[PDB]
Amino acid sequence: MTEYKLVVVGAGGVGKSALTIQLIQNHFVDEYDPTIEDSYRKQVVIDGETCLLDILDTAGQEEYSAMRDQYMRTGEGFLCVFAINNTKSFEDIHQYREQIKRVKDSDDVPMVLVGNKCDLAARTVESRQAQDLARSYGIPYIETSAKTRQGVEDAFYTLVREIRQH
Ligand SMILES: Nc1nc2c(ncn2[C@@H]2O[C@H](COP(=O)(O)OP(=O)(O)NP(=O)(O)O)[C@@H](O)[C@H]2O)c(=O)[nH]1
Ligand SMILES: [Mg+2]
Repeated sequence: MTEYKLVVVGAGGVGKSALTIQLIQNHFVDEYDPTIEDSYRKQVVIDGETCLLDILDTAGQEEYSAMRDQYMRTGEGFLCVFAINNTKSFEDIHQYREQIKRVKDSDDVPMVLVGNKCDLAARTVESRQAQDLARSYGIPYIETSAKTRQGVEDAFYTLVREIRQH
């Protein structure tokens, strides 16, 4: 069946794993558990199309400066996640987008910008801010909460539809 190779990238601690686990297992993991490299495969029906989502959960930590290219090279779509309460993670977004363009030798690659942790009150990254950025990249912006599950499916299905239009 149709398969979609998705990759979730972004700074450590932003909630990459929590988003992915909400999707696949429907439940919030509120604990410290740094990722090295995790892979998830689930069968789903998106807009009537039966398909297999092959998801690669990456490590936010520096030291995996090498195995970064390898996964960015085979991935068809990327969820670039930052945390709305972490300015640094938001700024690092540019850096991840560039590595993806470099590795795939392409300016337009299926991508979605994801502002996670929208359930928190202490917001340091305004929404219009992220929206302008997304607008200049020519990509969609979606705020999520792996905590309450808001916008989680939205984020993933949208990425899929972007790959579909590519
Ligand atoms: N309040 C709130 N906390 C969240 C949310 N998403 C993740 N977290 C919390 O943030 C911490 C890190 O989340 P995790 O998913 O492990 O982050 P990561 O980006 O995958 N880290 P790493 O890159 O090291 O693998 C956890 O304690 C988790 O519960 C969210 O939407 N809201
Ligand atoms: Mg993780």
